Amino acid sequence: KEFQSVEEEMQSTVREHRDGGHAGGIFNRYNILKIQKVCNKKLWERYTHRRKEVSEENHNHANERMLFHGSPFVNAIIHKGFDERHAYIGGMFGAGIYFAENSSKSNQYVYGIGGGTGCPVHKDRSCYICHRQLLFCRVTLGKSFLQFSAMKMAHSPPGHHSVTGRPSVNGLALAEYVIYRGEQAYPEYLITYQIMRPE
Ligand SMILES: O=c1nc[nH]c2ccccc12
Ligand SMILES: [Zn+2]
Repeated sequence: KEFQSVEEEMQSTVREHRDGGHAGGIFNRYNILKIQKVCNKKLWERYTHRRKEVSEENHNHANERMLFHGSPFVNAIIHKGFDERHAYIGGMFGAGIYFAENSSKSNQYVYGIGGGTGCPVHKDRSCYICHRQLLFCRVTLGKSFLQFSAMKMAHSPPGHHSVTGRPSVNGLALAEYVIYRGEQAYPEYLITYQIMRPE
């Protein structure tokens, strides 16, 4: 049930990408191989401690969401947690940690920025063979700053706890959520999957 709901979120949030599959590959669905719940007590406590602080600063509301994250460094994240020190000013919203509500958007980052050179074995961004991993995360957004265009931030805007990138004509196709403190996300589920060749 718990894993069926994670599988459903993974499958149902897939969208057709503007890049025609360049970064993440060509697919309409995934072959979900495994869903593992990450139980890291020290990371969970770091997350809940920050979540309580953010709630107190946001009218007793953490504004928590379950969001996807794609990265070549999922193993390091599950053990050491998210780390803003690995985030640099180059992204659309600057030096933050980025999440998506659409699994296929996070899938574009699994092998690096713009999909990098794809899977290590075949150097294929559309590899249907190699097993990929995504995280489905608990993310504390708190008072989230709504933004449409590029705004290179080092930290959350004054009085805020995150940035939400909203879709716009000359901007984003899909939403994205950005935190600037690693302790504001917990890597709750590790999903192992393949993208599937369209029928
Ligand atoms: O999951 C992500 N991993 C890195 N960059 C992103 C940018 C936007 C939305 C999601 C992501
Ligand atoms: Zn491959």
